[PDB]
Amino acid sequence: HMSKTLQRNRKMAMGRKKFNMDPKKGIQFLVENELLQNTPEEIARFLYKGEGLNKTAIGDYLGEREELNLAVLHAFVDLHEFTDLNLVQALRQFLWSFRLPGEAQKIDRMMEAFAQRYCLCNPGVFQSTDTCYVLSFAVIMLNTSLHNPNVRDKPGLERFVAMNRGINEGGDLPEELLRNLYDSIRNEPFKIPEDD
Ligand SMILES: Cc1cc(O)cc(C)c1NS(=O)(=O)c1ccccc1
Repeated sequence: HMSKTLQRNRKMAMGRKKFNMDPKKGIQFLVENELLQNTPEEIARFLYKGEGLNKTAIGDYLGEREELNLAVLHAFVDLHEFTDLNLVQALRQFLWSFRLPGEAQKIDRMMEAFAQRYCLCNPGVFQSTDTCYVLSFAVIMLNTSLHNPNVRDKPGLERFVAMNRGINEGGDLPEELLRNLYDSIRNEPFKIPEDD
């Protein structure tokens, strides 16, 4: 009843603080105190809700190499609903849900999982998941090029189109697809979580 519930609520709050200090210790405390079930899906749902969790700490946890963390990463990406979204719309959602700069192997795992999910959700768009992966990074790079004033550039649509030749199973992506992505980034930069 009430005392048990009040204690649990505070211990949940403490668990979130512990998570932000060190994700593994945070999850351990929650699991050991029966505040979170120790399944990949339940941990993923906990991270997806992200209540009081630092997005850098979420990315940290999702980027760990061990089996359970890989499984949580898979389940976390599965919670994302990309059906009928274009690649940029999907990226906006995905990239807002966690942060993880300059960890190449970790980002590779995360973006491959994203690519697989996007293509599964939208089987008509990219016949090859490699196409999706490469184009995803092209969009991220385009965002930086167009909106970071440190970057000289401002590549035009025609350059963006040229940079992506031949990645559609040896063919090209429809120019209208590329234009739509380019224009979407041009008109609205990615909202990127700040360093928490
Ligand atoms: C998407 C992004 C773009 C940026 O310009 C900066 C940051 C920190 C992020 N987020 S990021 O975690 O560094 C990242 C995620 C996925 C792919 C590449 C990078």
